[PDB]
Amino acid sequence: HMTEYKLVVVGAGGVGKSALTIQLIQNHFVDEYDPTIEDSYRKQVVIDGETCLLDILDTAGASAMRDQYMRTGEGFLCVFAINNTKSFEDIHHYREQIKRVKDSEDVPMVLVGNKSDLPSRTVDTKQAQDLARSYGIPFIETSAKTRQGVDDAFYTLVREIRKHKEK
Ligand SMILES: Nc1nc2c(ncn2[C@@H]2O[C@H](COP(=O)(O)OP(=O)(O)O)[C@@H](O)[C@H]2O)c(=O)[nH]1
Ligand SMILES: [Mg+2]
Repeated sequence: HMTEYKLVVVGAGGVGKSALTIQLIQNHFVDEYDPTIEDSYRKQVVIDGETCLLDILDTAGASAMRDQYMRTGEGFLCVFAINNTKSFEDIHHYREQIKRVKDSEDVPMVLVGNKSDLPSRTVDTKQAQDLARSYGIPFIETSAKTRQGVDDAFYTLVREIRKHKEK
């Protein structure tokens, strides 16, 4: 009685992959979550009248688990932090890896700019928009601290997966 959606959260160390994921599952902000825990979580959530069981891999480091989620994951959150220019620059590499594993430029994906609550961003919203536009994907700004944008990011990914394949 539910539809399963397999999601993978990727991006540089420190950007808030775990904090976003924990926020979605537990509705709290974690200051410090072991930066080495790579694991999968499950959330049941009704999105547009469909009961979804999200199977989410929170990636960490560099794994037999990750290989399978990369091959069989249906959508990707590609996360950078708006105060980490290098994490933004790194997106290209995460997107390239995903394209290669899928042999496709048409993979459900959302670009996520995290830590929107922090002052004096170094990556402007227009830089991120430019990048998401060239990739043909949505850009969503989040804060795992305030929860701004968190459900938006995950719901939008679910919708991008549907736009791409029957579920
Ligand atoms: N202020 C703020 N800090 C955050 C946010 N997201 C994560 N952090 C902090 O940034 C650090 C890295 O977060 P983490 O979730 O471990 O990153 P990961 O390596 O990508 O899983 C931790 O100290 C978090 O508390 C956010 O949206 N706002
Ligand atoms: Mg982590």
